[PDB]
Amino acid sequence: AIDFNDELRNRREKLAALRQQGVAFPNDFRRDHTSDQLHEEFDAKDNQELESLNIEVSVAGRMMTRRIMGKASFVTLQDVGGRIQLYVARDSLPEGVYNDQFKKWDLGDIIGARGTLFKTQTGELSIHCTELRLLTKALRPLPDQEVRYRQRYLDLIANDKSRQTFVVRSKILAAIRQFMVARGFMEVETPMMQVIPGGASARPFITHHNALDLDMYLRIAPELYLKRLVVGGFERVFEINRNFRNEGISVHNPEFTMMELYMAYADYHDLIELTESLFRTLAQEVLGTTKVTYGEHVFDFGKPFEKLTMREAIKKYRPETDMADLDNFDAAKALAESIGITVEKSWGLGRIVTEIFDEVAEAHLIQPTFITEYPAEVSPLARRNDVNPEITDRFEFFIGGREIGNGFSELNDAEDQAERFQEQVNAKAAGDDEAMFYDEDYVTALEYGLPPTAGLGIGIDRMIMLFTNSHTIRDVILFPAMRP
Amino acid sequence: AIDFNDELRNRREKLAALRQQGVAFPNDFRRDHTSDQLHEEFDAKDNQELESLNIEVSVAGRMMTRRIMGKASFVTLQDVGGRIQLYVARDSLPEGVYNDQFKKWDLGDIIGARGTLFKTQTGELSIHCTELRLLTKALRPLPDQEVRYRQRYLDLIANDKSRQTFVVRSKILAAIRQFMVARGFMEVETPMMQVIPGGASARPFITHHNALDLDMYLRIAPELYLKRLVVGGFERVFEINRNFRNEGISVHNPEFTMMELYMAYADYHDLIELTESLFRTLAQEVLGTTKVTYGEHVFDFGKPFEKLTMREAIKKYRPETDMADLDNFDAAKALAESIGITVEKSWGLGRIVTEIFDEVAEAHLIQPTFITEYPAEVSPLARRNDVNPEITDRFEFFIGGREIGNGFSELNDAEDQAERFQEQVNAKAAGDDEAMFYDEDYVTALEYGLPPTAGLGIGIDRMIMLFTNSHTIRDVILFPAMRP
Ligand SMILES: N[C@@H](CCCC[NH3+])C(=O)O
Ligand SMILES: N[C@@H](CCCC[NH3+])C(=O)O
Repeated sequence: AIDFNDELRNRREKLAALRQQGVAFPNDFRRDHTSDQLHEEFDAKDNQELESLNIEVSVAGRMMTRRIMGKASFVTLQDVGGRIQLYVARDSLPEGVYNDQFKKWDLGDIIGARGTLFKTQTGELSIHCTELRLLTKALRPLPDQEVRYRQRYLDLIANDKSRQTFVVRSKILAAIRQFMVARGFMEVETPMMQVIPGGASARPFITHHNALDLDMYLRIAPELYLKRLVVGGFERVFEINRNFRNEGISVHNPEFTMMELYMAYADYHDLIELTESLFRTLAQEVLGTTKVTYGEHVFDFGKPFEKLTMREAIKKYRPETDMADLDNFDAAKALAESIGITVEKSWGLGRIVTEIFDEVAEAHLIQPTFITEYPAEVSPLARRNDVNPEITDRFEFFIGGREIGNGFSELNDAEDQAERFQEQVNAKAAGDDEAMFYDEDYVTALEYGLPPTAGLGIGIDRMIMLFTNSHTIRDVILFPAMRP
Repeated sequence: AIDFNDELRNRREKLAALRQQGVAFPNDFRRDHTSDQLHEEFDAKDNQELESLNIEVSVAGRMMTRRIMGKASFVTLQDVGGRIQLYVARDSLPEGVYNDQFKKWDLGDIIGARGTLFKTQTGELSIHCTELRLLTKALRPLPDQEVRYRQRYLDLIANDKSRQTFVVRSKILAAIRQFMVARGFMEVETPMMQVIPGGASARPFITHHNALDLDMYLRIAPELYLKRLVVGGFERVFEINRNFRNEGISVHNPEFTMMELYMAYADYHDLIELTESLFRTLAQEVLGTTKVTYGEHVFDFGKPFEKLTMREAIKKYRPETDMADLDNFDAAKALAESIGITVEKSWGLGRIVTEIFDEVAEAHLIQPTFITEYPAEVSPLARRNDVNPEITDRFEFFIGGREIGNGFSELNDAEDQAERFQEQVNAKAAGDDEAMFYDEDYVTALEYGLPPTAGLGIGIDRMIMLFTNSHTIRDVILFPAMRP
């Protein structure tokens, strides 16, 4: 209780002493090795080898543990690559350093060490220090469960598993890029600020551009811009970046990372194949196996995902459903309301059926699953099905009961797109706050001619969860949006 | 004039006919080669070789030119990789296709072709088509100078040089990532929406989070978050993404791409070296040479950048300056005002001197140049110089008379950081609308201990300009913010 306030006072006082001696915060020590490198190269060597090799190295990091035993001490130093042992002895260091400096430092302090590699009696790799310095005085001791999110730096210092999660996120993004580029896709950057938001249905964030006296929107999706690029001739493009949806912070984050990709002369079937390869590749290359453990489940990304139509999923998860009800507006509305769905005045049959699917099946799609036949009403940007114009060549895919991706054969029929935008404008007029805005320039782009194309959006944060056994999106986002 | 309205009517009518025949917009044709691949592999082969090799391929793209000559025609097809010639003959295609379909198509139409490779009498690589299809009817004919920005898709269809510019941008970003990762840097993602904006000085964009009834800011820089990651132990991190500054759209874009990188146990000198290697590497790997032509200049990224202190730059570009004036507030204010700078009440000597440097020297820094010794007043996040506390270990670097990067040894002195934040709060109270907000959590992070570190921000859009001979930032941003 009070012992903490003493740690603080003690560290301040030690800092005051440093200031009196000269420059309290230097920037001069240079390391030439991180712990992981030392382990990779030297863990397999016994003390006899290291003795003859006589390898001197320099490391730096946070002093995590210290056991002072008179004339000698043992320190665990934690850097970007993990931890390495330091053997700190009075007579190995320059005169006075051990007793007048080292012993006065505190756990949490950033230190630098140079010395010779060897192995302890316990067989651990260690550095027999010949030089040791205090680089940064830590004014605070080493560290609900919200603290992890409000002070992620404390989470990263303390928890090896949190660190590994974020290192894996970076490995996954790099591997996605490598996967995409190998398939001839080119990464592009489209606006975050848009005059007309689109490419999805969501309440947007609005901001005022002080200069051009205009109201701008943070993007809910880059879709309409990416398809303009395909019209332009960039027939294989992808973008990995944020979308912003003014929903709630219900562990949901207002901003999240999405990858969208478009490939001309392909349909949704090609996206299905690409999705399966991507997951199999990521699992194999990043995790070492195609069988991934997530909670109480195992996902085999080496086997094809399940494929069901939206109606098959509804029937499978609410077997008592009279499927004929989904063909009649009144019946579908009644069914929807009976399962707790508030049916808005603007909704049509296709929207109601989709909402029923969400309520009924989504949570149960645990194993990787593609759900096809999304109604036209809820897919204003998707190609109509040749046989039944009321459904589109669109799928969403789910893993662990969450939506991971959304893909479709793109609507390249400009006149149809205009009509569908108009319907969305009518829906907003009828109360649909999330309906799409009419985008004339986008229609114009389609009039110049969009090649037949397939596009896919994949929630990167959700994907990261599945590969790191995280069960809240907040565990894979470095700095989650936190309530004040 | 009226001939355009006829093109439109004609294309609509042809589309109407397509609709009557069946599905006007199919998604079925699959290609197996792009033009660039065909050229790479087959340009060096003469007609004798191609005749015996008898290689059949499938391509698809926009019909750019067509010369109909009775029973045979020549078409230029433009895809993602460039252009390839098609030889379209009545008797080579299935019955009726040539006369009843092909001849009725229009330039701009997206078409698919399968056929055998050969070389024309002119020595050009061409495809003797055996199958040809209309994939997408173009309802509009092929395309101030603002149109390029308002309809970038038209710019990309029409101008090979615009395309190449954006292909190079993507190559540069990929090469930057490859350069960074090779040096042990890990790419991370920090928030675009922040409760407290910081890491730079600029008027921000504000947006309301409908849910959490809170006002949020689009980030002006990710700096404060990235340094929290270094405290956390991610000692080599970088982020490449947008910043948003509510300035003007004076060809300046409200949102732009920046790379920020941080490396612990390094100072600004290491950033200088990294900057030089990065540019030399990018030029060599992407452009094929270290000597880069930009406008009327040539930049040799194979030779060290020039290095001048801020004062040396002022003296060099306004030689008549009595340098002693920069040591006296009144004198400096008078000097500043005499060159047209409006000196605000909140400004101190360091700010005035920096403003003088901007007015006097910035535009003249054509050859790659580092400018050191930035005053403390204008560098609230930078490490103080050991000898003179009123300047910081900070530099900015310029090329082509524009600021390309900003880097410094990081301030890891928590108590100093708090004081400097307080000064920034005072500056805002005194009228500085762009002054930094006090960030308590950031100070707390520094109290846990930030290793000595060097950080650098590089304007990616400006960098792209220098490598593509573009002279407005709008030429390297796919969809520039355009006035309504
Ligand atoms: N824009 C979609 C992803 C791409 C769908 C195919 N065009 C979304 O935000 O869900
Ligand atoms: N945050 C700086 C770049 C990094 C400077 C070094 N910490 C900027 O926006 O200019």
